[PDB]
Amino acid sequence: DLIKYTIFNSSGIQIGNHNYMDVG
Amino acid sequence: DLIKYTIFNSSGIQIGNHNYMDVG
Amino acid sequence: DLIKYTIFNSSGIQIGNHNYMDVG
Amino acid sequence: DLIKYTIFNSSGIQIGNHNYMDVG
Amino acid sequence: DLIKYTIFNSSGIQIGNHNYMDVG
Repeated sequence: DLIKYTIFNSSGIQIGNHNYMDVG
Repeated sequence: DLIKYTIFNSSGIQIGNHNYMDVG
Repeated sequence: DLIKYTIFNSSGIQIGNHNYMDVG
Repeated sequence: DLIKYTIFNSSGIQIGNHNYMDVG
Repeated sequence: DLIKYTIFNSSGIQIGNHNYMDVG
């Protein structure tokens, strides 16, 4: 119900449900 | 119900539901 | 019901539902 | 019901429902 | 119900449910 995220200086952020993401 | 995100300096941000995203 | 996002300096932002986005 | 977004300096912003967008 | 994350300086962040993400 409550989603909070704090990310500083990063890459390839996968924060979801049933998500597909490849890095290359 | 409540979605909050704080991201500084990043790439390839996948924050969703049933999303498809490839980086390359 | 409530969607809030704060992103500074980024690329390839996929924040949605059932979205398709490839970066390359 | 309430959608709020704050993005500074970015590209390829996909923030919608059932959207299709490829970057290349 | 309540998800909170604090990550500084990182890459390949996989914080979701039933997500698929490979780094290479």
